[PDB]
Amino acid sequence: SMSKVGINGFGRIGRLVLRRLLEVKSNIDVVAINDLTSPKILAYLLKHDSNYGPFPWSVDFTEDSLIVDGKSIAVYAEKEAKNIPWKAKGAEIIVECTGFYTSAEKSQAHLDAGAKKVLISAPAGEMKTIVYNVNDDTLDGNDTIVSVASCTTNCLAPMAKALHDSFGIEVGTMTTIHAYTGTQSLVDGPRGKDLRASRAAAENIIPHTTGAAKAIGLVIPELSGKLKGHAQRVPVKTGSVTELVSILGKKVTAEEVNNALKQATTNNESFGYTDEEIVSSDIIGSHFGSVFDATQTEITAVGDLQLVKTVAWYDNEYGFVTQLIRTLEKFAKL
Amino acid sequence: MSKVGINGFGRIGRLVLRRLLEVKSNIDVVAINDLTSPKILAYLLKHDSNYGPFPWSVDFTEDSLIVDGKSIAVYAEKEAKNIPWKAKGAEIIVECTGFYTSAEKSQAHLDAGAKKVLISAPAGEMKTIVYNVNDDTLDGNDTIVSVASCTTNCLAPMAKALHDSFGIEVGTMTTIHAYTGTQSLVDGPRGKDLRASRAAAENIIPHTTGAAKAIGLVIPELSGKLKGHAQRVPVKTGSVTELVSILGKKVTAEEVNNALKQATTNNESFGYTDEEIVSSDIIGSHFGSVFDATQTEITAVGDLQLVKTVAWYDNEYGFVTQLIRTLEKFAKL
Amino acid sequence: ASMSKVGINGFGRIGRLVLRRLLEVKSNIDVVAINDLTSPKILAYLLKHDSNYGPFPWSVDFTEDSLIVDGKSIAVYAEKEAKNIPWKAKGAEIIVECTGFYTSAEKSQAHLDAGAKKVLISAPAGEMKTIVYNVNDDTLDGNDTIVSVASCTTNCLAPMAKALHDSFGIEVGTMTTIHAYTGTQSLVDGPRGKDLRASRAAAENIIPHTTGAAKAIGLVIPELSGKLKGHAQRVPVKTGSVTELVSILGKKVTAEEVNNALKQATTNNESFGYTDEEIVSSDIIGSHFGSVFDATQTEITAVGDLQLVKTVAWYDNEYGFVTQLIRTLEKFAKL
Amino acid sequence: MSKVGINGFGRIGRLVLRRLLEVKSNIDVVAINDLTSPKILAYLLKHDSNYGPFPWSVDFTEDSLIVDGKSIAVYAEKEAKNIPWKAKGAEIIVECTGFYTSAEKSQAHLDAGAKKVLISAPAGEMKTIVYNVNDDTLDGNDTIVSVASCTTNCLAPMAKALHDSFGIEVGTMTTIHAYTGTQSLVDGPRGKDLRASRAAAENIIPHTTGAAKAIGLVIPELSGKLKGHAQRVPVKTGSVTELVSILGKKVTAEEVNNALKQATTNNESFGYTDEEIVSSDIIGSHFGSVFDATQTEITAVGDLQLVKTVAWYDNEYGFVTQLIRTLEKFAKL
Ligand SMILES: NC(=O)c1ccc[n+]([C@@H]2O[C@H](COP(=O)([O-])OP(=O)(O)OC[C@H]3O[C@@H](n4cnc5c(N)ncnc54)[C@H](O)[C@@H]3O)[C@@H](O)[C@H]2O)c1
Ligand SMILES: NC(=O)c1ccc[n+]([C@@H]2O[C@H](COP(=O)([O-])OP(=O)(O)OC[C@H]3O[C@@H](n4cnc5c(N)ncnc54)[C@H](O)[C@@H]3O)[C@@H](O)[C@H]2O)c1
Ligand SMILES: NC(=O)c1ccc[n+]([C@@H]2O[C@H](COP(=O)([O-])OP(=O)(O)OC[C@H]3O[C@@H](n4cnc5c(N)ncnc54)[C@H](O)[C@@H]3O)[C@@H](O)[C@H]2O)c1
Ligand SMILES: NC(=O)c1ccc[n+]([C@@H]2O[C@H](COP(=O)([O-])OP(=O)(O)OC[C@H]3O[C@@H](n4cnc5c(N)ncnc54)[C@H](O)[C@@H]3O)[C@@H](O)[C@H]2O)c1
Repeated sequence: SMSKVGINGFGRIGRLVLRRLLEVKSNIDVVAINDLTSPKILAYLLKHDSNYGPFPWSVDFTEDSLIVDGKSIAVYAEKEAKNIPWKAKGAEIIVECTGFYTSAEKSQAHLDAGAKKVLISAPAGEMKTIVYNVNDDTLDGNDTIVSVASCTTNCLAPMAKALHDSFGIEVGTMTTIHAYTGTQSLVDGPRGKDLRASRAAAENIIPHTTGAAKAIGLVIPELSGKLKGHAQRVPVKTGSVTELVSILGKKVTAEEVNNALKQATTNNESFGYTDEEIVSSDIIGSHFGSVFDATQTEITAVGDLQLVKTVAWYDNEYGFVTQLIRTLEKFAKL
Repeated sequence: MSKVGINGFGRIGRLVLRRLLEVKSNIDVVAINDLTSPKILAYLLKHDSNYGPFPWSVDFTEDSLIVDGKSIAVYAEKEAKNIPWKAKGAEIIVECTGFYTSAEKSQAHLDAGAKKVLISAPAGEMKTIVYNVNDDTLDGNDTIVSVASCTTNCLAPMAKALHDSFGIEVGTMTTIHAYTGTQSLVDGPRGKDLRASRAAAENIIPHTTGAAKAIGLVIPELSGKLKGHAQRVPVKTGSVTELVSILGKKVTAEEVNNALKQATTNNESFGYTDEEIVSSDIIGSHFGSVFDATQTEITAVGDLQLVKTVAWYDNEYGFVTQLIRTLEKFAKL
Repeated sequence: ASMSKVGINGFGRIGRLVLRRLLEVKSNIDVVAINDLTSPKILAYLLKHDSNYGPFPWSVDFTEDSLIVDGKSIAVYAEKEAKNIPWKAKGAEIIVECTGFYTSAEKSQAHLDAGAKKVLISAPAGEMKTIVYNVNDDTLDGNDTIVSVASCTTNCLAPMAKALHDSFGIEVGTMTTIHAYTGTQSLVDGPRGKDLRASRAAAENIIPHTTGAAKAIGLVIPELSGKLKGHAQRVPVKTGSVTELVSILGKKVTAEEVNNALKQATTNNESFGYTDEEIVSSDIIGSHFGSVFDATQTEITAVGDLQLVKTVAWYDNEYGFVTQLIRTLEKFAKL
Repeated sequence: MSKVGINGFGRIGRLVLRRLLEVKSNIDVVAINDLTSPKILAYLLKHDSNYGPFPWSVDFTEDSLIVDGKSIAVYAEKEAKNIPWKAKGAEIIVECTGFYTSAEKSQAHLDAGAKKVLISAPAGEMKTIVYNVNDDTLDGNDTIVSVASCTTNCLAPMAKALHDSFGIEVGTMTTIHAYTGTQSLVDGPRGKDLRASRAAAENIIPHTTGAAKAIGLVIPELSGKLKGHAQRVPVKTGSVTELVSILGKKVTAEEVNNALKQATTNNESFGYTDEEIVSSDIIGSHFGSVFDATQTEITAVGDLQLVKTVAWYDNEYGFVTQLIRTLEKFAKL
């Protein structure tokens, strides 16, 4: 049940994709990587990680490859995906991690370069969009290009699904307090057209737009147009948290909300539970897409009116990557 | 009244003096009580990690600070009752230690010779003032009053404007808030509070606040209608409060923003921006709260509507401007 | 039939990491008691959740008077004064003194009054027997009762200094360590005893800081006694630090010759590592060495006969130092 | 020459304009070249994460900024040779991009119709000026010159003082330096430089710098006598330079301190402190360097002696004060 994989964009997500596949001893063989740099620099960045520490396997490079745990992985440096020589090592499924091919029409260039399927590590417009253990049963053997949405969608979606299923969500808004990422800036300076993105990320609370709630109907069709939200980007290197304020279809207590969620996390490798008073560094390295936090649940009620606040943590790097890999393994088998 | 003692010469305490002198007030700080030496209080007054060098000359002797040429006595009584407020003639005590946060406790200050107490924190069930929301509840008989928390001074003007314009029926707040001294630098015990034990500059840390819970003291019609909490994050000062409300009227973002723009007009306490600011831009603000029209969001499904409004606050210096606005008035009664 | 029962006094950053490392290495040493100033509940929470190293790798539960760690019960006491700790209840023999409040022989001998047999102090503690493992642990003997492992900084500096002095001679030197902030500092600007600089917000400043690592190096390397001075610059990283030594040596060297001597001193040495990779401080986090010499930073400045040599070593001032503490403890326990 | 253009409207570029306005310079900034829209440049000028709100008005058009009411043309030419400096008559270009740090490269601004270039960084073997150390060497016929680095502006006045008083025979420097835009926010490729590829706000990152090696361009008698390097650390601005020297005379610390105190007297570029300051206290400094008497250390064994001296610098605003001093003189020759 092998399938050969190529990684396009060996960055925070792309490097963690290899990390995780070796960690779970996946049957997937990673045979090629495409980025914009030398094998040398990619070896350095794979070996040493500011968030997750030394790579658990050996790493070397040659003039045109990485040698990871004694296995050779070709390195290419093609700016445009249609020029990547994917057939040279039979890379059949591309894990598209650059941020620059987030649509069907743009990821087509990997199929034109000779791959069979593309799994995109970000929202990619109206395409099949999977949160593993929420809607992965919609994957079938005709799918060629799919998205796993954002970290934030993988955090939000299981909480939202559980609340919808148990109580119905009539309307809600989300705020995620999110670690800073590579889309931001180190010192104040231009960052494309987003003004807030131009600002020094480790020195500010920065409001930030995200489509996690807005496009939740790709993942949970029943909640199409029922959710909005945004992010506040904050100075932590990884580890994030998602609050959702909802009007539910039934009146509830906090205990009742927590039981329902506990039930949804039972035998669920994607969605965990805590009643410990954890903080974001405690989620770093999580193997869940989302961890519901029963300690932060809140019911505000006056007469026939009730607001329900529910909160879940996520490691927007490694946690999300575990979800991406669950999805890759199923997408490779169909 | 024109003479002030400060108890607790901390982040708040020191900025009080700074603000008074900034506005050339005719209130004079004549005495300070804390736990340390005038050497160390001078060092900290002069050198501030958040606001840079003090704008006036500072010096010290063994029992005093010398600030812009004027002498301020320094005491170090553990217990407020021992403070000789009488010596230098201190009429009003700005209480900033965090340790006398009630009517009974701040009484010690009157016992030690001062007429009135303004507490820099929530302080139970007393007159609790957000200037430019409910400062006209203050009368000449009042002796001991609160200015609530930073978060209170952020939330109350926003809630006031929305409630007057539209009605708030119910809401929940989250403030994404700068770490403060009640937290820990490294992981280790901080009384009984598990989350306050964790390294503050390396974590997003959920935290209890009763700014929403106790909003009734400031806006009596909203009693029991709001709840909320904080997420404490690694910025040294500058914070932001989000309120999700159910309003008594359907609204657009543009309507919400114009009602707020209007409430902020010629309003010393409560400002407005439609610029794409971030937390560092609020550092040194002269408002208690700055409504950010860029973050307004209306989520509507039929007859159901969630309204998210967002306002920034310098939880240090912004809040202090309010404390000093209230102090200026309280000293005239 | 060697000493096998430990008590930890001060279950803090160092104290909790002592237990962690003992379990990691499958030590035959059993931690039977902990003394701190708090409830089992809070110590359990802190042990389970660590901002720097992540989730405890073993099970953690607690009762009203104990912790249960990997299924093994550990008594918890809360005695502010060491002389009242009831060490004899579970038979604690060696105390790992990690509070910071008992940094002398006079102070720490209170644990002996309290029923323990020996004390190992996780910090410099005046002129008592002071051990950097794999530098001068051969000086430790059966009669040693109270001993120090000096600081994180001493455990970083000493093996570099030892190699250099052995190979070339150190005539004189000055150290600066760029060091993670620690609990002795302040979160926000406010009083912190009488040290002015320690009053300043640690995660928002570069803060000069006095350390005796160099001053007191003679305790560990007798021939360098009074030959070194130094200080620290505390900076906003949570853990991971680096020590620079600038020396006048007794011989003209090249950078290559200094690197090869250092390489050789780090061979078959579990305490002292070597690197020639372009690493940064987060890469030293969780290191099992007390010191890692970095050949990339070596620098020889020479004008005629005047020569200055700068050598640089990383250290994880929490975990890496803890590994050294544990190496010394294991030895201590069997003398 | 009164008319200036800025290439690279970055941290240095923007603070150049801010400082010129602050000292009410007679220099007229007429044009700015960068890579982006006047809208984005306006936003960045208005709101500064390190120094707060811009003290003057800022607006924009599709091709200009309006700053304090004055129009500044905005161009977006990634090759300096195509920047149309002749349009508004920009004569002196303040070259702040990092991409033209050599005579051969900056020559392009002259080809593009300017008369002089002042580079905000080391630029090899050309006239390199640390103001109040070697500005006397600036010559009427110089058309391309350097102000070296931040670090060079810190080190040079301290080295000069020590060398003139005691003779510096050999020495080595380490600067513990705030992170800059040459580093990375998250771990990722940053050219060929491996350490620049690492998350700057989460690491101590050793970094090469020529400030010591190139010192001869500023203090010729010290050519080849110094070496050094930096450690980049998680502060947003404000840095400190340590120098360890063998001097030509035995000294005490008071002696070194006194000598340095004397060098700083009446010196707009080179300050002195004997207060226990930390890095945030240097932010917004108007000196190129502030010598710190509190950190001086003399280590002596027999006849050998090592002297450690230490100076703070605001690598952004402090350095820029030097750039401006140099610019004002350069404009008048
Ligand atoms: N928190 C997170 O970081 C996170 C979470 C979920 C999803 N994502 C998404 O995953 C994707 C990558 O995020 P990241 O944080 O890893 O970003 P990143 O900047 O760390 O990595 C991107 C990598 O792609 C390379 N690259 C850029 N353009 C390229 C091109 N044309 N061809 C080949 N390589 C190219 C870069 O050199 C870099 O190595 C983005 O879509 C992002 O939205 C990120
Ligand atoms: N920092 C904020 O964001 C903020 C905002 C609004 C309100 N407040 C409130 O203002 C008060 C002070 O907060 P802070 O951040 O200034 O705290 P802080 O810890 O900075 O300062 C407290 C000062 O009081 C001193 N102190 C402690 N116990 C004392 C006693 N018994 N007698 C005299 N001095 C004593 C300390 O030495 C210190 O200088 C608190 O009640 C807090 O809730 C803080
Ligand atoms: N980088 C480091 O953190 C480092 C490295 C080397 C050595 N050290 C040394 O190790 C010791 C501990 O450092 P730490 O960083 O773990 O400090 P910490 O403040 O994290 O831990 C101190 C612990 O001891 C407790 N404590 C304080 N006084 C007490 C008493 N009288 N009785 C019982 N418990 C008490 C505290 O509650 C806390 O749990 C200090 O001597 C320090 O110098 C620290
Ligand atoms: N601490 C410091 O930041 C510091 C101190 C002293 C000297 N310097 C030096 O000054 C120079 C600028 O540093 P900075 O920190 O301002 O950098 P920065 O990256 O903040 O600014 C660079 C600016 O130049 C622009 N730019 C890039 N390439 C360009 C091009 N080809 N044409 C036009 N504009 C371009 C960018 O968009 C940006 O606005 C560098 O040479 C640096 O070494 C920096």
